[PDB]
Amino acid sequence: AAEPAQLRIGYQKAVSSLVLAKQHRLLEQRFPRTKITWVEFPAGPQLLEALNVGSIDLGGAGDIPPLFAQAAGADLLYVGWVPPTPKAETILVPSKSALRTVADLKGKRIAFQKGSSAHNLLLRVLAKSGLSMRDITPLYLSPANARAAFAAGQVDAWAIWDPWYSALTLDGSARLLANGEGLGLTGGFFLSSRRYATAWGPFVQQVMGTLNQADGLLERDRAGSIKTLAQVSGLPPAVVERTLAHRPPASVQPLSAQVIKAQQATADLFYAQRLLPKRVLVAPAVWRA
Repeated sequence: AAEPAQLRIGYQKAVSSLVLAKQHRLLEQRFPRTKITWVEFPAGPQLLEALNVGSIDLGGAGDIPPLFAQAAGADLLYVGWVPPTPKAETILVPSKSALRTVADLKGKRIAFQKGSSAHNLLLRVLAKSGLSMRDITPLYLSPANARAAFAAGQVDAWAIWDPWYSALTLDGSARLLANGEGLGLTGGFFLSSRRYATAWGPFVQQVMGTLNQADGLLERDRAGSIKTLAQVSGLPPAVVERTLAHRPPASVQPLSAQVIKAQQATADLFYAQRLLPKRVLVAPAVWRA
């Protein structure tokens, strides 16, 4: 049959591969009869609130945003899985700070996006030192607002991802306190409207196919990728370079059994810790073409 009239797809500037897909017009080249409209979000929870009201029909986010969206009653599907990039998920402290270990975060004001992958990174890191979310004071801030609070001396630590990690550690603004290595982080997801994925399954599968290829650009086209990403983000090439050093390959592919289980275990944890109101059931939201 047909392909859809339009694909309004959400993305985050942080995700170097989607930025490349956007600038290289990969989707437009693949689907000439479909109007492709990319819509940028500050982070994943923002992007999910838009999916829930229909502002987009497909978008990429961390493992946590969809859990918070499901908990609030969103009827989304998981349609693709993005392997994790644990070096790129970090707790930062101002470089001038006396904080040097995770234990030193007890009683401190920590900025992060609520319901983002950094919320789960913080939870899991703190728990290794016997701290919980109730032992720290959260400042729920978007990445730009958190960067400004950090610049202004208002936060003790900031849980955040690349490229803010690479940018601030390279310019001397911050020290790494902890990253996501060793936590068995899940990674992230492509989320869709249940109506759109039901109507246009093959098309969504083919979309994921093309985005799976875009990720390869960061390896197959290293130098070209750096200058383009530098150009687009306006970040220094050295910073962009550092962000690529932190990422193993991470192409979107189908959800595996172990990934679904990992995702339900995170839902169970967030509920157990009173960070979500409902227990969330992940499996009935999983889709495969």
